[PDB]
Amino acid sequence: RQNLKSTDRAVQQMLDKAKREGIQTVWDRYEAMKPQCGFGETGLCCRHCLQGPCRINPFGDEPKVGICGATAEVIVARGLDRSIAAGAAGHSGHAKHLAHTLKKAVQGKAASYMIKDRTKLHSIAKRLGIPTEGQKDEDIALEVAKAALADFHEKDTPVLWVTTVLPPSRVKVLSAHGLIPAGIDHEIAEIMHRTSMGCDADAQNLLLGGLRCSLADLAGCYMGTDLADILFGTPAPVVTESNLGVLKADAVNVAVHGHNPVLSDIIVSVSKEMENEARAAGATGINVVGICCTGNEVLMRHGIPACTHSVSQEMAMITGALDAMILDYQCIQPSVATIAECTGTTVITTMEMSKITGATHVNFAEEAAVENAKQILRLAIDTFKRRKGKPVEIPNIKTKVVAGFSTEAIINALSKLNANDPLKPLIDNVVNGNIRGVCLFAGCNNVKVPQDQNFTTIARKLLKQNVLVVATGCGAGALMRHGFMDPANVDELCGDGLKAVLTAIGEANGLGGPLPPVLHMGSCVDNSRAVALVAALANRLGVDLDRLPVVASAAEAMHEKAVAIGTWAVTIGLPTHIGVLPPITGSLPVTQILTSSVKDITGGYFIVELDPETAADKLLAAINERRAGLGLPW
Amino acid sequence: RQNLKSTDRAVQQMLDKAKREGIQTVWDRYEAMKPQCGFGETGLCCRHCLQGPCRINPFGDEPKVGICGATAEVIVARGLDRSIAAGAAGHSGHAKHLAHTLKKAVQGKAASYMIKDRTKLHSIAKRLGIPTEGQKDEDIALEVAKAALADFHEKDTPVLWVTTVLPPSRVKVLSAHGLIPAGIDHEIAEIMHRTSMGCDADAQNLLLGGLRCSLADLAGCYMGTDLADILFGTPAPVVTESNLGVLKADAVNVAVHGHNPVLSDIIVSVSKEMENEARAAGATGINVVGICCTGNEVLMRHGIPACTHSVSQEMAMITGALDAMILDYQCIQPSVATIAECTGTTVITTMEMSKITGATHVNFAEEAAVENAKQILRLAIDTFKRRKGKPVEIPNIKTKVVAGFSTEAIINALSKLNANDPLKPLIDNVVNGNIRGVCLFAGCNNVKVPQDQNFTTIARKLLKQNVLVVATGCGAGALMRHGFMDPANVDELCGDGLKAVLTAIGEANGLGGPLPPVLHMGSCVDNSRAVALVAALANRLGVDLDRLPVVASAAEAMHEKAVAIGTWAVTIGLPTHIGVLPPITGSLPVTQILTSSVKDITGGYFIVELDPETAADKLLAAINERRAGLGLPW
Ligand code: SF4
Ligand code: SF4
Ligand code: FES
Ligand code: FES
Ligand SMILES: [Fe+2]
Ligand SMILES: [Fe+2]
Repeated sequence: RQNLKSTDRAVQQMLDKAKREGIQTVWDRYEAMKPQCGFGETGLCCRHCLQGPCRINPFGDEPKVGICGATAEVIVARGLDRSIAAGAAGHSGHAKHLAHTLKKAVQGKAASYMIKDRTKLHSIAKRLGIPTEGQKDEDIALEVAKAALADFHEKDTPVLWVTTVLPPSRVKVLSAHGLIPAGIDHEIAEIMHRTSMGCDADAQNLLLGGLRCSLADLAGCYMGTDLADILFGTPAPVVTESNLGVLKADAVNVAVHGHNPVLSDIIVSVSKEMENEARAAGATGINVVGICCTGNEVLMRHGIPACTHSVSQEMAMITGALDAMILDYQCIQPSVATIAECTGTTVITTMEMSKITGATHVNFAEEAAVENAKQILRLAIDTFKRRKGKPVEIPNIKTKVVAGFSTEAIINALSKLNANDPLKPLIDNVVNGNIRGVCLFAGCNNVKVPQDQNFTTIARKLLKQNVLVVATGCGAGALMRHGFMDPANVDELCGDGLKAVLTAIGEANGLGGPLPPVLHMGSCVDNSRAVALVAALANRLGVDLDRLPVVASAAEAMHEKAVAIGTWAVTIGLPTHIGVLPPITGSLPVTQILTSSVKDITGGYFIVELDPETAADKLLAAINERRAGLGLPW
Repeated sequence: RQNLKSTDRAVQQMLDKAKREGIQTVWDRYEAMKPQCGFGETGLCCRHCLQGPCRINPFGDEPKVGICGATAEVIVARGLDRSIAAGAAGHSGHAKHLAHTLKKAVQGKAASYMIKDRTKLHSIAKRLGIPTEGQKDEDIALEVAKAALADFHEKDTPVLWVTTVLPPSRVKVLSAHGLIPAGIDHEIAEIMHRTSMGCDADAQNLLLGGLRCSLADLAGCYMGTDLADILFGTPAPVVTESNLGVLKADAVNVAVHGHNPVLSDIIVSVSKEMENEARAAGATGINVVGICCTGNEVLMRHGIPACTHSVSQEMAMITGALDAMILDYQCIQPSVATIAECTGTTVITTMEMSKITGATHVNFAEEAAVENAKQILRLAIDTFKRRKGKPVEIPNIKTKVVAGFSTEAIINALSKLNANDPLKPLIDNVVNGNIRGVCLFAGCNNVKVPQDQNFTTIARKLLKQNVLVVATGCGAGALMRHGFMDPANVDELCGDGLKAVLTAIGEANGLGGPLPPVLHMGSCVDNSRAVALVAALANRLGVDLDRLPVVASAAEAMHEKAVAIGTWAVTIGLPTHIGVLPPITGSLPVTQILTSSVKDITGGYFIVELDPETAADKLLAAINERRAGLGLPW
C-alpha cells in the first residue's frame, strides 16, 4: 500500500517499480530500522566522551544520570545545540562558497561569473554601510564579499547579516539577552566547546547558546540569498512544471541536486550551448531538471522544472530515464550511488568535501566552470547513448507551478495596488479580515510521515481560513507537486477573502486571474526572504515581529538545517510548528523552555504537534491570538 | 574492593568514605550504566537527522545500513570526525580566550595582565615573521595577538600555528595530501557541515578531513601554550607535591579546576595578598591546590601542589576540607555541584559559556580580575568558617614531584653537557642505546580502566627498557601521584642506560642527583611542547618526524580533546597508542585506515590496545622499528 509511504502518485508508481525490480528504497531501509531506539528518540543518549555511551531511562529506575553527572536536561540540551550548530555549518558554508565565488569573479579570476543584479548589489551595500558613490561596481562587490567573509569571525562589529536585517527593536531585545552572534564560525565552535564533556551543564544557559547559534544560521541563510541574487539574478514570477513527468524519454535528462547555484546555474547555461552535441548523440536536447534546493534555485531564477524533492529523490532514478545526477552537497541520500548501479544513472560529485563512494567525481572549480560543466554533460550524453532502445517508465504526472516570489517580487506585485506604499494593501486586508495572517511552510519531508501529508493537510485548513501561505524548500516542493502553486486551484482551495485578495493582486499585475494559492519564496536559504518580508511589515507598522500574525511550520522536518531554521524562527519572535518529534521529550524542563518559557525571552515558541489537523488548529489559534493582541477581530 | 576502581590509595580511602556516607560517585554512576549500548560502543549509531536514530548491527541481519543509505564506514567516520572537531573547539577556544586577554593587556584594558616572558614574546614574533627591531614590546604583542586571532579564519596564509611549528618537509607531506588547515574555526565548521546528513559519504575523504581538523587542534594547543607562556612565564624546573594529602585541615583549601591560566594564575597571586584576611577568620592562610589542567598550569609555573585529577576529582570534596572549587571549563564532572550539597564545598563557575545548575556563578572579567578573585576567595573564607569544629578526613598521602620541563627547560638542562649543541647529548645517547627512544604519555583517566593502571604498567615496562618518558595532562597526573616524578625512585624504576643519562644531566645541573624518572611537560595544550622538542630533533637530524624513535600513548583516554590530540599525533608522524576503545570497531575499513593505511599518508598510525602489558610490547616494537630504520642497534 504505497499511499502509506507517499501521497504523491508519481512516487507511488515508482515504488511499485522498485519493488518488482528488487531495488531497496529509503522506505525499505526505514522498515528495516524498526523499532528505533527510544533513548535516541527522546534525546536521552550521550556519546560526547569515551566513558559513554550513556543513556537515561525516560521513566523507571537506573540509569538516571550520565556517568560524569550529566542530567537529562543537560544531555537533551547539548544534543540539540550540536544539531543547531551543524545546521548553521551547512547554511553558512554554502554562503561562504558564494562569497569566495563573488570575490573571484570581480578580481578577474572566474569570468563565468559576474554581477548580474546590480540593483541588489547596491541595495546590499547601502544596507551594510558600504559607500557606492563614485565607486566601480567591482570594487563595491569586493567590499560586499569581504564583509560577508568577515562575519564568520570576531571583529569590532557583531554579525551584520543579523543586525542589519532585523528591526532595531528586535536587535535590542536579542542584545539584552546576549543572543546576537559575534561571528558565524565563532558561534559554531563555541557550541561544540560548551557541549563537550565537563563544560556547560545548565539547561537554560545551553539553550541560550543555541538560540544565538541559530541566529548565526539565519545570517548564513540571508548571506546565501543575497550573494546568489547578486551573482545569478533576483527571482521574479515564472511559470514551469513539477513532478516526475517533467522527465523526457527522448532527451538527455540531467538532474541538479544539492544546494549551491554556483554549480547549478552554470549547468543550465552550458546545457543550452550543448544542444547540437546532444542531438548528434540521438537525443532531442538536454533536459535539465531540479531536485531539492539546487532545483529550487534554478526553478526560481530560470523556470527549470522540478523533478522531485527530499525523501522521494531515489524515485527519479527508478524511471530508467535519468542519465545524470549532478551533486554539490547537503540532503543527498548516499543510496543514490548504489541505486545507480541498477538504473544506469551517472552520479557525479563536484565538491571536495562531499564525495560518495562509487560515484564519479569531477572537481569543480569556478575558474574552470564552463569546461567542468561540459565534461559533466558529456558523461551524461554518453549515458543517454547507452540506453538507446531501452524502455523507460516515466509517470505521466506533472503539475503547473507559478513561482519566483522573492520579497522584491511580492512588493512589486503589491505596488500595482498602491505604488508609493506597497505593503499597505496587504496590511489593509489583514485588518479587514480578508487575510487572517501569514504562514510559512519550510523544511524537509521525513520518512516517518507519509510524504507531503502534513504540508497538504495543514495548508488546506489554513487556506480555507483565509491565511496567506508562503513556502520554501521541500515544503514548497510538496505544495507544488500537489497543485498548490497552480492559480487554477484558487477557487477550490481558498477562502473567499483570500481569493478576493489573490485575484485583485493578480489582475492588477495583468494576469487576468489570481496569484497562485501558495507563494513560492525559494530554497532553504531563501527562508531569509520571508524574514525580509516580515521585517519590512514590522518596520512599516512600528511593532516587533512577535506582535505580527505570522507563524511558521516545519511540518515534516528532517535535517539539522531544519532544526536550526525552526530555532531562529522562534528566536526572531514567531510561533513555530514542528511536525516530527525532535529529540527533546526525554526532558520536561527542556520541552517547557522551548514550547513555553522562551515566549518571555523572544516572544516566539515551538508548537510540537504530530497530528496535522491538530497542528492546523494550533497554528490558527496562534494567528488569532496575535490578531487579538493588535485589537483586530478574528 | 576499591583497588578495582582506582590504584591510588588516597582515592581508595575516599571511596570508602563516600560509600558509608551514601554519596554517589562516578564509579557508582558507571556501574548503574552497565551494560552499555553496544551500537554506541562500536560506533554504529547515527543521530544526525530526525529520521533517526539509526543503528547497524555489527554482525547478523538487518539493520545493515542507515535510513538515508549511510554505510557503517560512513557512520563511523562521521562520528569520529565530530569528536575531533569538538576537541579542536575546546583547545582552540582556550587559545582564543588567551589571545583576547593578551590584546586587552597591551591595550591598557586589563592591568592585572602583562608581558611576563619577553624572551618568549620575541621568539614567537620571529617565528611568525613579525618585525621586532625598533618596535615597542606592547606593539609586538599586539601583532602576535592579532596573528593568533587571524588563524581562526581563512586569509591569504594557512594556519601559521601549524606551518611555522613543523619542519618544512613535514609541512610538504601534509600539503601534498591537502591536510594543512585554512583556519581553525573554519575547519571545525567544515567538519560539522560535511558530516551532516546527505553530504560527505566516503570514508577515506571523511577521515582526511578529520586529520586536517586535528591539525587545527594542534594549532590551538600550540597557540595556547605560546600565549600562556608570554602572559604567565615559561616553566622551569620546580619541586612540589601531589595527591590529597596536600590539603590542610587548618587552612582555607581552594581548588582551581578546569583549564585556563587566565583564571588560575590570578587566584594564586591574590590568595597570597589575602593571607591576613584568612587568618582573621581562624585559618592559617589560603592553600591553593590544583585539579586537572588548570592545576597543571599553576604547578608548572609556580609549584602549586596538585590535589587530584580527572576521574577521581570528586574525592577531593569527600575529605570535607575543600572549602571552594573554582571552575573555568572542560573536564569538570557536573556531579560536583550536587556533591557540594553534602560536603559543604562552594563550587563557583566563572565563564559565561560554562555554568552548572546549583553552583554559584561569579562572572570573571579580565578587566576586573583582582576584584573578582577577592570576591571568590571571600566566599571560600566564609565556607571555611562554617566548618570550624568539624573533623575532616584528609588521607595523609602525598608524593614529591619535580616538574616544570618546558622544552626550553629541557634544552637548557641538556646545554650543561654541550653548550653550543644542546640536542646532541640526547641524540648521542639514543645512538649508543642508553636511551632507546621517547614516549609521551597524554590524556585522561577513564572510569572503564582502574585509575592509573595503564599509565603505570606501561611506563614501568618502558623505563626498564631505557625509554625516556615525558608526560602531560592527567597522564602526568597519574605518574606524579605514583612517584614517577620523584628522583629518589630512579634506581628502582629506570634501566641502567636511562639512569646513567638522567644522572649525568641532573648532576651537570647541580642537583647532585638525577632528573626524575618522567619529565612533566605540562597541561594538555602543552602536548604542543612535546611537538616543539620532536620538531627540533627532526630539524637537527635532517629527517622527518616519522623516522624518529618517538611514540605517544593516550593510555586511559576519555575526552573529545584526547581523540583530537591522538589524531594529530598520528598526522605529524607518530605511532600513537590508545588504551580505551574509540567508537570505530564497528567498521573494519575505518579501523584498517586508522591503524594501518594511514602510515602511507602521514607515517603515523594508531595502536588500539586495551591490555597494558601488550600495549607496552607494541610501543617498544614501534620504537625499535624506528631505530632499525635509522640503522641503529636495538
Ligand atoms: S559526557 Fe558524560 S554523559 Fe556524555 S558520554 Fe561522557 S560521561 Fe557519559
Ligand atoms: S543521517 Fe542517515 S543514518 Fe543518520 S540519522 Fe539521518 S537517516 Fe539515519
Ligand atoms: S542508546 Fe540508542 S541512541 Fe544511544
Ligand atoms: S542505539 Fe545506543 S548509542 Fe544509539
Ligand atoms: Fe535544502
Ligand atoms: Fe585538560
